[PDB]
Amino acid sequence: MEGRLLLLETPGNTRMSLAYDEAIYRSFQYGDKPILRFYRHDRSVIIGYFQVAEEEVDLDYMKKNGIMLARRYTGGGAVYHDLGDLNFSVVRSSDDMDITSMFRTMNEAVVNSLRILGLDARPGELNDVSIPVNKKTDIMAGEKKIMGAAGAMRKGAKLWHAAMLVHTDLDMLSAVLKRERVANVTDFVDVSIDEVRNALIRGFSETLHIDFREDTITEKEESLARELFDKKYSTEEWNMGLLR
Repeated sequence: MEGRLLLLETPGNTRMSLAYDEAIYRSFQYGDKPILRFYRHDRSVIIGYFQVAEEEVDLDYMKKNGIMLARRYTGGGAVYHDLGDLNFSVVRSSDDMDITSMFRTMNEAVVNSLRILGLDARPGELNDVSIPVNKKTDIMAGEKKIMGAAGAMRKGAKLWHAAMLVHTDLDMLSAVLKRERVANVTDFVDVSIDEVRNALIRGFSETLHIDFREDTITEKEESLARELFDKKYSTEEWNMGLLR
């Protein structure tokens, strides 16, 4: 089976990057080719859909440090991204609403990918959605979280997306989110972000049985993305939850 590998990123605009994920997920039709997207953001805090920003992040210190606030479409908690974090998202056809198995399946593909790099990791084991590390959506190199993920599901389609800490600033990450339990892939093995990407293309290909081939977004996906940015992701009402 053939998939679309999208190397699509706007690191200088996190809000547009998130628009892209929502656009690709929302224009997907059951039966389409599965999509693996790789991207980075520059200094950004991304809060979950249901989160109150001021409760989750130090907004004053974000301004001061030129950190972008963005709200994403999925749930889950707040995360700091910079160019040392590799993001990737998967949108595929879905026959069920089994979100637990989606995470488990994607986590397996991650674990297999990291093995290629010589890094031993496992999905966390705890069901407690509010803890910093060791959740079933986290990937743990032993005691250290090296990756988090969130997901959404609807009739016909499912979205999973992750941020892996490759060479992120772990001190800013802790300061922004209002440290001892996170680590970088490079804390373990000497790899570049491109070697990590390549390991993940291979691990997801082998694990999911998909031949991912480089592709670009369609005009329909683009246009939806631009529309979502224009009407939603670029606004303060969306990002900060302001009413009017």
